[PDB]
Amino acid sequence: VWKDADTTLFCASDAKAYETEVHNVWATHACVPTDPNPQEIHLENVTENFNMWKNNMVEQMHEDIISLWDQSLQPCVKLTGGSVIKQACPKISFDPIPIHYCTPAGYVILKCNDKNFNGTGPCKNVSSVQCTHGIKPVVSTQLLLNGSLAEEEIIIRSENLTNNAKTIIVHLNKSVEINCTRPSDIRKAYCEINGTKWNKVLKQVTEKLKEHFNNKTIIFQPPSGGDLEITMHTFNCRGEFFYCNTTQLFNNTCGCNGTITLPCKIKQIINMWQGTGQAMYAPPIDGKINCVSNITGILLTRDGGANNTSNETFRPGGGDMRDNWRSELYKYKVVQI
Ligand SMILES: CS(=O)(=O)N1CCC[C@H](C(=O)Nc2ccc(Cl)c(F)c2)C1
Ligand SMILES: *[C@@H]1O[C@H](CO)[C@@H](O)[C@H](O)[C@H]1NC(C)=O
Ligand SMILES: *[C@@H]1O[C@H](CO)[C@@H](O)[C@H](O)[C@H]1NC(C)=O
Ligand SMILES: *[C@@H]1O[C@H](CO)[C@@H](O)[C@H](O)[C@H]1NC(C)=O
Ligand SMILES: *[C@@H]1O[C@H](CO)[C@@H](O)[C@H](O)[C@H]1NC(C)=O
Ligand SMILES: *[C@@H]1O[C@H](CO)[C@@H](O)[C@H](O)[C@H]1NC(C)=O
Ligand SMILES: *[C@@H]1O[C@H](CO)[C@@H](O)[C@H](O)[C@H]1NC(C)=O
Ligand SMILES: *[C@@H]1O[C@H](CO)[C@@H](O)[C@H](O)[C@H]1NC(C)=O
Ligand SMILES: *[C@@H]1O[C@H](CO)[C@@H](O)[C@H](O)[C@H]1NC(C)=O
Ligand SMILES: *[C@@H]1O[C@H](CO)[C@@H](O)[C@H](O)[C@H]1NC(C)=O
Ligand SMILES: *[C@@H]1O[C@H](CO)[C@@H](O)[C@H](O)[C@H]1NC(C)=O
Repeated sequence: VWKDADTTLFCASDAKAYETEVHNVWATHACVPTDPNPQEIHLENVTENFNMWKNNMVEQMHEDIISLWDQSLQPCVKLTGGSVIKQACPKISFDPIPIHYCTPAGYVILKCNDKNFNGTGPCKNVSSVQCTHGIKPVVSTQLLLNGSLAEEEIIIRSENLTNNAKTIIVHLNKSVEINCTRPSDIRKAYCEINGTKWNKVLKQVTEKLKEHFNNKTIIFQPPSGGDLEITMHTFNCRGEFFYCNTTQLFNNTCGCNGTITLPCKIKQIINMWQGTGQAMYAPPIDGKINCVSNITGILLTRDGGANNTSNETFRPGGGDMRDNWRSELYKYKVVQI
């Protein structure tokens, strides 16, 4: 009694209308207040098919996050091509907030509750919703932060495991904490990670990929070329862009179960993930910067040519932030009634 049809969604959130936080301020006038009585109703004995890769819900989320960042973050010198802008860049307050996506009249969001759903194929436990759930728009590379965990075992999401061009999204079932600090060289910082927890999870991820890869041996080597943005766990902490060398995490060696410390730097000059170009920001806040986050997902790529070798090699990746969003909109699909 329905049909697949992509249209314009709208958004909702608990954005505090008094907070100056840029996500709050932008959500105070680009989104409607939250659904007071959310009503998730189940669809008895139904089966509909999902494809988290050919989902237009991301393409819409992408545009919003682009708008949020374009309105909010103030660079001292925005640059493009055949143009150079030189505005101001004061001290802000950054901290993502959950925003809910919603469907207008005549349409509805279908949700996939199969716990072991890989993102693609038929879904047996389908329930409809008027809006999604709170989704923090967190921008990052290699690791996915402050995300939603799985409800069973690790999941391997890829549009096509056969193609090495396609990225691999590893959905963890156990969040691993990351703790990054710049104490009172002002651009030097470090991230602390529990080696024990991590190596175990990584060992779990190893066997999970063996299953999908004919028991071949796997190796986690570091990135193979690219910009500093892509070869470093790039993210944002309280406004300041952090660049973290994850070489310790991606090794096949792991007395290596204490506290893994990763060296980081706060960069003022970055390569925008919108593609636009490069941008420069002010020094950091006069004090002690600190963010504690949950490692939820992992973003990997695989090298080709190994159809006659024994083992398989994966490197942490990213770049396209659509995968960051698609890591949250995988279970949703928009249908018109
Ligand atoms: C055009 S691009 O998509 O190939 N590519 C260009 C180079 C780097 C870009 C990027 O990832 N920037 C980026 C910036 C800030 C943060 Cl906090 C982050 F996590 C990432 C992506
Ligand atoms: C369907 O999903 C719901 C919500 O996640 C959960 O209670 C359970 O996994 C399933 N319930 C039934 C009756 O199949
Ligand atoms: C996901 O499940 C479908 C079956 O519904 C299967 O064809 C596909 O290969 C699976 N993909 C991965 C990455 O496991
Ligand atoms: C981190 O994960 C724990 C459970 O694993 C959860 O209770 C907590 O809210 C998460 N924190 C964030 C910031 O997502
Ligand atoms: C996570 O998944 C692995 C297999 O992928 C499983 O062995 C493990 O028990 C799971 N852990 C949790 C906390 O669900
Ligand atoms: C997966 O990728 C391979 C290699 O690029 C390609 O030849 C094949 O057609 C793809 N398979 C599917 C099912 O899309
Ligand atoms: C994070 O690390 C800082 C310094 O490395 C430490 O003072 C703080 O207690 C840590 N916080 C958590 C939640 O682990
Ligand atoms: C690592 O996690 C274990 C539990 O798996 C916990 O007992 C310990 O405090 C953690 N150690 C570090 C160094 O984070
Ligand atoms: C992988 O090896 C296990 C035994 O270690 C075997 O039971 C299973 O059939 C193999 N699977 C694949 C896909 O090769
Ligand atoms: C990360 O550190 C390792 C040594 O710990 C070094 O070999 C590597 O070049 C560093 N990564 C980058 C992107 O410079
Ligand atoms: C993740 O959430 C925690 C708690 O809400 C926050 O302290 C931290 O800054 C967040 N990390 C990122 C990268 O947004």
